[PDB]
Formats: sequence, structure tokens, C-alpha cells
Amino acid sequence: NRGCVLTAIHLNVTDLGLGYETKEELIFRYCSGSCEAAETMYDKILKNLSRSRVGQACCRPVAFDDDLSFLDDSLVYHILRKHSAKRCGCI
Amino acid sequence: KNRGCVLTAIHLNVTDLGLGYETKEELIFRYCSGSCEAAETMYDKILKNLSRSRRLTSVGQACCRPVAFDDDLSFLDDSLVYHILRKHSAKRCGCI
Amino acid sequence: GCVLTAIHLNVTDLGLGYETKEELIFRYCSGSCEAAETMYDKILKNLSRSRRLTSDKVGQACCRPVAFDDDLSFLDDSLVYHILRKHSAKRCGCI
Amino acid sequence: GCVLTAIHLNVTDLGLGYETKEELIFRYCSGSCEAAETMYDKILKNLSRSRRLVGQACCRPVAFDDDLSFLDDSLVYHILRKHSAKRCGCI
Repeated sequence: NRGCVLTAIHLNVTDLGLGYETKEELIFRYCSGSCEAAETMYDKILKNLSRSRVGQACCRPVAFDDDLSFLDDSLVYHILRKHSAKRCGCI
Repeated sequence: KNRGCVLTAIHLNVTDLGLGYETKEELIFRYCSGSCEAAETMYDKILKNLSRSRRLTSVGQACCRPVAFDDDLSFLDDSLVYHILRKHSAKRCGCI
Repeated sequence: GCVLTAIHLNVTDLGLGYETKEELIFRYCSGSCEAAETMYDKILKNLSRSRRLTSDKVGQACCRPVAFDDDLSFLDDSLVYHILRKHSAKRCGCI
Repeated sequence: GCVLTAIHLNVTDLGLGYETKEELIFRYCSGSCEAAETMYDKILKNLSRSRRLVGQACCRPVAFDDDLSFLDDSLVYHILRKHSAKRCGCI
């Protein structure tokens, strides 16, 4: 499913909408694209049961980037975990 | 918590699966379906926020899928040929 | 835990005496209710655990439908319409 | 089947940890609810008998008794709210 791909966008942590005030920036990566091909027995049978008579697979992160630690303007440090995709896949 | 993501069971003949098997084997096939509107990860919260801000239009959203699969099903078909179905039926559903 | 699960069935499978080939997806509520939301439930759980009350799980909370799916309609073999109301769960809760 | 039962208990029988000599009348709902009021319960019963399948109606409080205040072996007053049934119903 090569249509399911990873895209990177350069953002400020403040663009994440998490309510933090900081100058930290990051490259945010996300998954998008089609998952029209069956990658498991389960999806094959889901299809067949349609052509016979939802739950379709989706392009999502299967691996996440490393933790990102940043300093707030309020002196509090924060760690974002599983906030950005490292690898994408149909699941 | 996306309570709408549920497991649904259907009793089928393995021949109902359209996999080409010639057997009398039957099984309870289970599949996952339902809504996953609620963000369950930092990643999904961010996607919701970037869509609202128009920096990334609503990307693959989380979907209701199996998080666990029933055990492998081994059987001999009508010609005594051995076959195994792996990750063919849902055991547990989750927004992923 | 209390969750909604579903099963594909034939209307005939319901045992209501209908003669039809129509099917449906029946959804139901099942699971335990171990959280006591009121003092009454906390007391029943304590009385039960201390054996001051004997009945298995005397009056404890049950996993039940708190909302129902749309009503099911179908035509039987005699070409008579039937509507099954509040026949399937849409949401489950410990009550 | 589903009825209210009133019994005389010591507050200490409740297992709330409070040391006291106070008592109370505790009323609870119990009994069978094998009457299928809704199509849903009719169906559950049929699926259980046909071994096709799961929780049928249960006898529960649909109304509660007034609050009960009680004194501890200390300077603190305690109050029990919705701790005793006043009316029962199969739900």
C-alpha cells in the first residue's frame, strides 16, 4: 500500500494546539494515503463478505518519533510522546 | 474511550470466506466497526488541532480495527490438504 | 467491563414465531459492573464480601442497554409487515 | 419476585471502617426478574434457552430512602446518602 505515506511539516510547538507557550519547534510527521489493498487474511475476508452481501484498514503511524522534551515559558518542562509518526503503514 | 468501536460476530462456513477453500469447516468470524471520533493519542489530538487550524485538513484518522486476533485456525480441507488461517478474525477491537 | 457486542442472526433465530428469511444484527450488553456508583452499591458489595448477606450477588448493578437501536422492520412470508421495537442495544451501562 | 426487604443492621456491619454503636434500617432490592418486558429481554431469554448466547433484567432500586446521619466515636458526624432502597424495579 504505497499510497499510505509519511509527510513532514515544520511547525512550532505552539502550532500543536496543546496550550503551551514555548519557542521550541519540531518537524511533525503524519500518515495519509489509501489502504485499498488487503494486508491480512482479515481484510481479505472483509472485502469478500461485501461482494458477498465497515472496519476497513487505515493509513496510520506504526512507529513514532523519539520523545521531545521542551521548556515552557512558565519554567515547566514537558515531554511529548507518540506525538509524531516515524513510520507509516496500513493497519 | 470510543465505546462505539465494537466487536461483531457472524457464524460462517469457511467456504463463505471466498478464500477458495473446499471444506466443511465453520467458524465464528468477528470483525470490528464503529466510530473513533475521540482522540486517544497525542498524535490524534494534534491532528484534530491542525485540522481546526487549517494547517492540515482532516490525514488518516484513527479507525476501529482489531487490536488482537483470534488464534490461528488449522484445518484439513476436503482433500486432506493442511491450511492455517492467521490473523483472520478479531478477538479485541480498538481505535488505532 | 460492561460493553456492547453484536451478533448476526436470522429473525427466525429470535424465537418469536416469525416465518421469514430476513436477518439482523442484534447488539447486546454484557460484562461486569465492579464499580459502586452509590453508597447502596458499596454496601451491597461489602455485605456480600463479608457474607452478612448470602445470595450470590444480591441486587448488584447490571450491565444493561441504556439506549436502543432503530426499530427493526421486516416482511414475513405471508407478506405481513412487523416492527420489532426496542429489540437491540445501542449503548450499555451498569444500572 | 423483585421485592424490597428491610433489615436491622449496625453501622459497623456496613464495612465503612467507622467505629460506632449506631444502627440503621437497610432496605435492599432482590428477587427474580424473569418477565420479558421488552423485545430485547424476550430475545435474550430465547437466545439463552436456544444456547445461542447476556445480562437480563435485574432487581434494583428505582428510588432511595432519605439520608441517614450517624455519630462516630469521634467529633465527626457522617451522612449516608442513597444508601438504602425505597422502591424496586426490574431494569
